[PDB]
Amino acid sequence: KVFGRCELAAAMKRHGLDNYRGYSLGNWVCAAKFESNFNTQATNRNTDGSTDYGILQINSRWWCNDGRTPGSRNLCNIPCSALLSSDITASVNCAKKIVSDGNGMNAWVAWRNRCKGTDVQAWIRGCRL
Ligand SMILES: [Cl-]
Ligand SMILES: [Cl-]
Ligand code: NA
Ligand SMILES: [Xe]
Ligand SMILES: [Xe]
Ligand SMILES: [Xe]
Repeated sequence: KVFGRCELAAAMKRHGLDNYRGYSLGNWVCAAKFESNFNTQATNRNTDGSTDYGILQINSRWWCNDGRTPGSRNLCNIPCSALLSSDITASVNCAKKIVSDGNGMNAWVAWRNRCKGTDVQAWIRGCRL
């Protein structure tokens, strides 16, 4: 499923991401934009063999199981395919664990390089939330 900008903002807010760990909603929407362009079915193969899944491109190296990432972990205790669902519950719950890991949203390199420090509020402007 490809979410609309404001549609995703609303879904993320309902799931408790707005200001989670101190990160305003705009930060999450901005991260999703550059990680997946709002597409829940987005996937990407990393150089080390791991794969990124979903709207927040969560990696199989530590967070989910895809059965093809040697020596990896599944800290979110979920099959990576769950991160591709039209229902973002799994992605949100796992994202909450990731952002609480110690480095905040810097865990998402795209957020650090393209969202961090910018006017992320623009990503939710005009949205009825
Ligand atoms: Cl594996
Ligand atoms: Cl932080
Ligand atoms: Na894994
Ligand atoms: Xe992929
Ligand atoms: Xe998400
Ligand atoms: Xe909403």
